Amino acid sequence: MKETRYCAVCNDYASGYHYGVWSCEGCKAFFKRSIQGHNDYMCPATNQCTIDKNRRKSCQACRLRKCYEVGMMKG
Ligand SMILES: [Zn+2]
Ligand SMILES: [Zn+2]
Repeated sequence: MKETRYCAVCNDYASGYHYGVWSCEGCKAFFKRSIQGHNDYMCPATNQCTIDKNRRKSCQACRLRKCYEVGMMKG
């Protein structure tokens, strides 16, 4: 009936629509506190790396960027 979407940013079956995408719950909060580019965000490599687990204390910038990649909006 409808393709199953998931945490467009970093997890799995999103609890539902919040930003405008089937995004996560907790990691979703990270995005709320991180919206807007202006931020001292940065990855310990800035090279390449897939974002998944939360921890909200590791690839935080790739997460954010990925969140902006998701195409969300604080809402
Ligand atoms: Zn997530
Ligand atoms: Zn990274």
